[PDB]
Amino acid sequence: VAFQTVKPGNFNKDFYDFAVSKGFFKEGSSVELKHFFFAQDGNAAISDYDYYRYNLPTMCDIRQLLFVVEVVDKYFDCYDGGCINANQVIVNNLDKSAGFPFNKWGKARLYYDSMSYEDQDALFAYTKRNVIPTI
RNA sequence: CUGCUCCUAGCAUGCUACUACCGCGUAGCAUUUCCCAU
Repeated sequence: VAFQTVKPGNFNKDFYDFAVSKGFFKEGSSVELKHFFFAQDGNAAISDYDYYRYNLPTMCDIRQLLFVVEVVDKYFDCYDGGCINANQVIVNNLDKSAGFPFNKWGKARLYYDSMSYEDQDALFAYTKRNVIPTI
């Protein structure tokens, strides 16, 4: 089992000297430090995942829920959506990660380039008729 | 991961201005040559 940790930050003295020279950080002044790089020990990833225990099953009054969703639909009446093709897509910052499988071999740019437009069109059409669980 | 902004570099396009040459087109001015047999 892995045990991930978060190492502290790095200090930058010369700015601190330049600031304290101009009369800063004196006692009683209405300004100080309340933002730091907090350190994290070992078993912290699990103890953070444990906060999901606050999710509980819950019913909702179906009648007023239907009415409220009707009104909220009435809110969003000034836009437009629809299916597009792989050519019309726009992607920003492709050089970033991609999941559990696939994070070992390049980044999203690799898979984006490696597949033609017909590959993406077929993949999109496939999901409209199946279910693909992921991690 | 989405949105916003800065900066830099490159490209490409569009548009504007300037410079040169060209030819055209027009106008003006002026000249140079001047012709013969089967």
